[PDB]
Amino acid sequence: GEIFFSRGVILVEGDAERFIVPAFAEVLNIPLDMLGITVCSVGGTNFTPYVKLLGPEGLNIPHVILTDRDLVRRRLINVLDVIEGGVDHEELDADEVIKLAEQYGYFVNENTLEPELFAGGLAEDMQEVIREELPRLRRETLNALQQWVDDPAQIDEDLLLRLIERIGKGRFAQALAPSVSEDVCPAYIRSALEHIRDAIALEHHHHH
Ligand SMILES: [Mg+2]
Ligand SMILES: [Pt+2]
Repeated sequence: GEIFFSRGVILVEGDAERFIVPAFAEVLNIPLDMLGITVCSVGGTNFTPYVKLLGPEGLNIPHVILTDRDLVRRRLINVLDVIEGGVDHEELDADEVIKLAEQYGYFVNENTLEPELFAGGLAEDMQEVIREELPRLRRETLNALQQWVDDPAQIDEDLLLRLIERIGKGRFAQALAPSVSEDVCPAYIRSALEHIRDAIALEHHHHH
């Protein structure tokens, strides 16, 4: 509904990106709402129906994709067949499919979002959210958490994501969003934000 009213669309996998990506946009001084850009969670990893809607045979709306490497090869061939149809992409290896897809604003993260943020400078703020959302954690789990903060290179990823999923991925990301800053922005998110910003700004510039 908002898609039909938007100048651009940022496609993301789930609720964590749905709230974290606009928070990074604001500290990058890229004002998504003022620019008419909507963030849309596809609720999974199937981006193809949305690329069909926004591609040249659909509404022809500038859009970007943020997705996790984890089979990302097939996921990206599925959208490249739409946005670059009908060219064969079957003979490309994964890294070739990935570097082609960046041309269309589709960007892959080599990690998953929350562990990257924990290791990449948001360790202590994520601890405070977890302890506020889960205030009766057993002492063993508190000790492991303090230990990850003291050495974000040593983290139990399964347990971290277990705690975040227990809080709720969307709820957790909203509570974390006020802490994000420009210098801890993951590269794939900065790339996607700049790509969609550039496309919308180029539209305005072409009025002369
Ligand atoms: Mg992601
Ligand atoms: Pt609890």
